[PDB]
Amino acid sequence: MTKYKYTVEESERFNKHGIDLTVYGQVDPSATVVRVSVERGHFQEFFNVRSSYTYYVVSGQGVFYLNSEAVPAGATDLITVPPNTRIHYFGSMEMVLTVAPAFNEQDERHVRFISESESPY
Ligand SMILES: O=C(O)[C@H]1O[C@@H](n2ccc(=O)[nH]c2=O)[C@H](O)[C@@H]1O
Repeated sequence: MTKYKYTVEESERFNKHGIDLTVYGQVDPSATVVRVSVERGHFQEFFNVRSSYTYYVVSGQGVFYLNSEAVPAGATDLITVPPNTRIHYFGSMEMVLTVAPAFNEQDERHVRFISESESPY
């Protein structure tokens, strides 16, 4: 009766600001985990007033901008962003993203769009 396993086949998959998200549909107030695929960048800067965003880099290479500070990232790195921190990123990467507490779109705030030409990837 308890659902323990979530598949890609049953996930919601969509493009948001230049990334391809795989939202499995985990419901758990403590944290939600999703997959992020990015070819060139996340062409939008945002922050979340409540949740920390932790990106594990499965493969590829990129650069995060966290409150405008460049943070290079490569395969096997863990990028840990606290709440209320402006986030965008460029790169060609596959990532596993944890949002803790659970992701709630009402907690996220739009700062700006970013031109696709800004990404060096
Ligand atoms: O976190 C990110 O880099 C991007 O992915 C989005 N996201 C992240 C987790 C989640 O469960 N659902 C989402 O839609 C977030 O809004 C942002 O655009």
